[PDB]
Amino acid sequence: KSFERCELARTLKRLGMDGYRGISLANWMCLAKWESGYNTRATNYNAGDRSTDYGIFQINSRYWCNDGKTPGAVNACHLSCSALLQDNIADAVACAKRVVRDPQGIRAWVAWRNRCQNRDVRQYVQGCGV
Repeated sequence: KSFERCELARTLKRLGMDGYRGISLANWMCLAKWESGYNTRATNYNAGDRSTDYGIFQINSRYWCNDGKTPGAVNACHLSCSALLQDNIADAVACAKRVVRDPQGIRAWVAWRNRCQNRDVRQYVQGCGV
């Protein structure tokens, strides 16, 4: 499914993402926007390291979820990558929370560094009632 902007914003807020490890909801919105355009089925195969990015946050199979086909990979979120392709994003959120509990925090995603870091991200949550 493709979320509407404010629909996703409230969905993320209800899931406890607002200020999680110091990350504002607007930053999470900007991340989802640039990673998948708010789409839960988005996938990207990386031919170089044989990994795949899954779902709304485009989480990578090399370290975060298990898809059984990524060489020498681990599963830090302890989830089948299938859980990251559900319309209900609860599992994807729990995994994103896991990702930011690591040292880099929200910087784990290069897209956030490119499109959100040091940028005005207010626009992602304006008028959503969050």
